[PDB]
Amino acid sequence: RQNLKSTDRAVQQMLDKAKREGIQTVWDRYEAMKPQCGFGETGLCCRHCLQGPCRINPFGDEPKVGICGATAEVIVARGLDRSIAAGAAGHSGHAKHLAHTLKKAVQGKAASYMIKDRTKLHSIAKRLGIPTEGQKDEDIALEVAKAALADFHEKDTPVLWVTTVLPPSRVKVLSAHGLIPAGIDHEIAEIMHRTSMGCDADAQNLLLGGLRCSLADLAGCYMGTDLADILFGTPAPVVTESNLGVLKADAVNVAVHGHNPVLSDIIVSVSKEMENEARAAGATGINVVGICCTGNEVLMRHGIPACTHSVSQEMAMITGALDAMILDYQCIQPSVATIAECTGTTVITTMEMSKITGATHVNFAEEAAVENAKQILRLAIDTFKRRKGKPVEIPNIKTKVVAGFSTEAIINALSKLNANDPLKPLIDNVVNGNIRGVCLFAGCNNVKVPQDQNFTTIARKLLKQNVLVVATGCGAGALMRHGFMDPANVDELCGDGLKAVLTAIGEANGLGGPLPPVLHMGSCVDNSRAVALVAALANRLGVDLDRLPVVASAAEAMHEKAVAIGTWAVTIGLPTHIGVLPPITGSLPVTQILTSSVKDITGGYFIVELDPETAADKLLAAINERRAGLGLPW
Amino acid sequence: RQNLKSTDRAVQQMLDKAKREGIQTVWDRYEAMKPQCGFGETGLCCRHCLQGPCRINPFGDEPKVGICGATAEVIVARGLDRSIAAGAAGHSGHAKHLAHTLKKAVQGKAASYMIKDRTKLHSIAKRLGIPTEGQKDEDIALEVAKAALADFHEKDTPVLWVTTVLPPSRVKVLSAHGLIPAGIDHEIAEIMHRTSMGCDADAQNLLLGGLRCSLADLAGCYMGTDLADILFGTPAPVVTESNLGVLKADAVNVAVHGHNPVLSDIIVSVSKEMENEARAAGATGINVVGICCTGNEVLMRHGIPACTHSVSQEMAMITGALDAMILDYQCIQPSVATIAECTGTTVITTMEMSKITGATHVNFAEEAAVENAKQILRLAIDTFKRRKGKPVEIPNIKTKVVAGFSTEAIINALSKLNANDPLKPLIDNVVNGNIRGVCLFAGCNNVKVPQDQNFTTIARKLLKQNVLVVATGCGAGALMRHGFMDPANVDELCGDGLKAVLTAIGEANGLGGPLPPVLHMGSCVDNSRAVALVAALANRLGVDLDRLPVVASAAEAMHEKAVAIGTWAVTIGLPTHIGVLPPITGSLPVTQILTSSVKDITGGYFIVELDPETAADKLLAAINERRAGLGLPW
Ligand code: SF4
Ligand code: SF4
Ligand code: FES
Ligand code: FES
Ligand SMILES: [Fe+3]
Ligand SMILES: [Fe+3]
Repeated sequence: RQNLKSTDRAVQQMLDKAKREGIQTVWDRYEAMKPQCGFGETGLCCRHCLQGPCRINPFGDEPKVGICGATAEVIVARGLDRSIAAGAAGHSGHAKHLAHTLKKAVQGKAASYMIKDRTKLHSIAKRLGIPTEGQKDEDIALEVAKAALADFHEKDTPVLWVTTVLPPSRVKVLSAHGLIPAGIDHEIAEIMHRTSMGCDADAQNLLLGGLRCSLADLAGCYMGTDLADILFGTPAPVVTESNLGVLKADAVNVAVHGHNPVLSDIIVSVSKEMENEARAAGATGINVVGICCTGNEVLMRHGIPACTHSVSQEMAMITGALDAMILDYQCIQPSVATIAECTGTTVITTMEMSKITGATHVNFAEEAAVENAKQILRLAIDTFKRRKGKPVEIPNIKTKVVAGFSTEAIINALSKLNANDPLKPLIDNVVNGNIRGVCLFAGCNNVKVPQDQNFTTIARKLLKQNVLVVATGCGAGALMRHGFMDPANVDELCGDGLKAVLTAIGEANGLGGPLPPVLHMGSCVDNSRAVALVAALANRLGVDLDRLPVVASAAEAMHEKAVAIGTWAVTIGLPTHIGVLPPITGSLPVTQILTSSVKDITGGYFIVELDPETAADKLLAAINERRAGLGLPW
Repeated sequence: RQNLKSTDRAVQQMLDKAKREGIQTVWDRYEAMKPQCGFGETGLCCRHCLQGPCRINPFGDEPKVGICGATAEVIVARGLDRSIAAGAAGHSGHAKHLAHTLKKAVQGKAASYMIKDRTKLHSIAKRLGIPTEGQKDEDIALEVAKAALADFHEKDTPVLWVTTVLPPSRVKVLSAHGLIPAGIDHEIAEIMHRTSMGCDADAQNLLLGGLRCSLADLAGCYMGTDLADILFGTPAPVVTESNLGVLKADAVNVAVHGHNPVLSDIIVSVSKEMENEARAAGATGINVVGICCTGNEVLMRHGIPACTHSVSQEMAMITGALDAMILDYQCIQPSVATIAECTGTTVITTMEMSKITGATHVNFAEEAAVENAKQILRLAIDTFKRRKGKPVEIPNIKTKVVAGFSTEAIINALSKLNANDPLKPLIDNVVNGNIRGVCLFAGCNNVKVPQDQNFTTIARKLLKQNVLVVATGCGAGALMRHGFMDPANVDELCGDGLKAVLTAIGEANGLGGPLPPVLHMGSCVDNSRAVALVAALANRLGVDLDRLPVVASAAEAMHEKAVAIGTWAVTIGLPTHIGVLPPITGSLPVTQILTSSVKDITGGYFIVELDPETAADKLLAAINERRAGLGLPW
């Protein structure tokens, strides 16, 4: 019963093929892991020193406390903090790499890169306080890249990619609680110090540190989006397709997979130059397709079709038609390197700090980006040739996807209804009930949850209740692969009020039809775009974020990055659902802080709920409580 | 049988008292934890994402691989890397705090702090390339503090507290392998990124990253020593005492405990100002005593007696005479906060990122250091008053300790035998066999090992074989508490050749007697002093460190900091014993890299050996192999 594993029919088809071919998948490796350790599941395990491992029984008799005296409270809080720091390290490492890419570009060191979005560059410079009048664009961009790098360490200002992106009233609440990061890598290191043995051992103190480090993660996300938009262009609405049926047996199929699109944006453009070289090898052309967030990035900017997402990533290879899988970093199952030998896929790593035994490595360098891309595409072409005459099994399953809803694009779309107060039509429709509130779906799939089931179950209920739904990362992937980004499905999925608004906006944008049921706001760092939108609404209304009818749902969360995002969503003031258990239930006091008393600090709070129908009800109640707090009917 | 728990008779006496009083200790919490998890012991557990916890059976059947595909190799290497990063975060967080203290001092912002060692300041400035001629000391010190802070992030130079402290030939070997850190907090964050799910998945690549992050840890250690010496003075030989008998029933007993002595150095001086206030409360005075490395710091600089060390720290409180325990951060068992209620000790935290539930917090600030110290000592005095009339049980057990052997002091002592080539007498005696080689004992005690048993067993065998033994941290604590820093024990402990050299040096220093059997080089960051000595010998000889007959032994290792130190000892070229199992044995390939093939990268290697007699033999063989490589008899 492949339906217990994934709700995606293309994935189910490939699961049957993998089974008959004897290829182990993530779902088989999960089954082999059961029953999983209950100490780890509940957070009641510590390996922070060589006196361990230590554990605490959730209930019963000894052990009741760690060897050094660490309580369940401390152990749970320390483990959570390290997960936040690791997520911050990934989003901010991505951003740091792009800051170096921009600096190289404008110093003349890598002419394949350039300022593509001059408007974004100037706006970011203005937001940071960097002078633009009289200045060359290359100098403004050097100052922006220098400011980005400076936010990684202590200096005479706090992290500007926090303080300049949230409203002053929110910054004031956070500063009063000591939560504004001093430097991104500074906070990561401070977490690792304070959570090491014999240091911080007070749950409230530890968790305040975690909230602060989650804002370091937010800064990394926002910095990453900003810099990628400068370098590669700010997304605007685009139409494409998703799911495995976007692979083409007669083409060279090249997946771009990971998070940082610094090379894969170049691969997109070079692949078109090599169409005749591909034709000489017997292919129709080079068919670049996306996996995970590198896929989101090229989908949002170029309409490159999305093949698949996190938990089901191996299934692209099982088709037999995936000639190359070009990897950067984050969320890549290392199984891909062994599956590649079974499927004939060439798996290629490109980042120095993310290699996989058995995968060919290309030493990507911005200065050589075009030549690296051609070397990689030539390996893919050679791989296509080797599968001449071999049948493939591409499920003939795909959806239509309208995407590219950056915050700038959303504002522009709304401006067609109110040119000089673009947010007002959205607010008007929240007030009159046509839009009940806003829900951001974010984060990953998780093998513990039948793939996409929580995202689609929750989304369906919210849409019928007139919630405006936006999505990023694998949440966007889940929704796109089930038709939620096809405007043809508005009548079926949306309540009458939401349908009326999506139709009014779409008709004013010349579409003869509505916006899609769900707005794709991009990759995981692009959760920062949702922050920009919500902060803009807060500023337009003169209220803080914790008064707005806006929630988030990491409905199938997996990565440390998703824990970090959920933690800053709480910290900026949002009710934040998580649909998998984080390792917290072994401490009632920590659980109570994260789900209840943090409301008194930041206004936000976690909603931990594994049943998706129940989670939908709790998210609706959170939205409605915010409506009532504003004096609105609900 | 308290002898199974600690070889320290004072500790055994307090273990009997704790047992009859019903006070749980670290040894009782260890017993309650048995049997410990074998997945964690071997390294074959991963909790890096919410699909976990994952584990791998060391032997047998499934599970054989993590859910995402991570092999045993990857899981073990990732866990080790995070431990190195956490150790780097602690030593370097200490150093960063002292850099801010120095900056405050010379900016006029905290007049309790000052440049005490102007010679050290000028030498550090010269080593870094900072101009001194014509410059005010306060300006030279601002530039030194700015350079210290700059080494935490990327810039146009690598980490100077690596590249300027090792010989050029060693820097060249490390650079050729990509091992020179770009920035301290940069590397910490990169480790956390690369070890997060779906990133680096090649054991060799992961472990190269770990070696590089271990050099970030070395930079933090060296920076910490440098800055503490500027601010507080470079140690010189001093005579004091150790063990619980240094507590005095008729005095206010105040322990300073942690690692960063920024406040506790001030407490030492203020305590003497308050002698009449203590007398008015019925005490003879204020008796400051050391625990762990804050204790090492004040012992090395001021001869403050050391009460106890890591694993036995609770036993100071069990005496009933410990009126206050003043905490900074690292290596503090959080049990102290609950034991304090049973024993009448006031436990006081002082650092913002290291609090303990149930302990009073004082918001220490450099600008208020004297007033904070008086507030703290007044709480201690009030606590002493509350124990008027209550019997105490201080074991009447102490040793004589000669300490204060900074590298500068060792060079000065040797200079009495050769004024203008001070290292030559040491080298001469290595060549003629009076000194077989050098062994650094470093790192902690660990509840799994009867306290001090490995340190003293190994040291005894090495000393009889004419090894010059130096020690830091809890290694120094172990050795001092068993008489190894009392020159009266040279005849008993030392081989004839070593005795002859220790006597010759001592007699030339006017002592009428030898140097002590073991030279105390200070706190854990002061392992950097041993690097300075070994690098100076390498430079004098014109060879790299991996040719020298010098080894290290973390004989009872515990903290992530000790894993980091052991890892940079290997990276700089030393055979490095560890006497507890780190979580590596679940991967033979990783074990083989760390104990064998790393020799081909850096020249150093781990020696994992839990039996101390066997470890002594293996350390001797390592020393002797180095002698033979130099053409020397052995
Ligand atoms: S830090 Fe404490 S709880 Fe954690 S492993 Fe070490 S002794 Fe156990
Ligand atoms: S990172 Fe891989 S091995 Fe680790 S918990 Fe997640 S699925 Fe398991
Ligand atoms: S005891 Fe299983 S996660 Fe540690
Ligand atoms: S299974 Fe015990 S340490 Fe994770
Ligand atoms: Fe993503
Ligand atoms: Fe120490």
